[PDB]
Amino acid sequence: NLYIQWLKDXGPSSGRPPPS
Repeated sequence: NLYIQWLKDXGPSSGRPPPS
């Protein structure tokens, strides 16, 4: 689950382009 900590940070908005 490397996307969980990516969804709580604001996804691609305040995070990073949809990674793997």
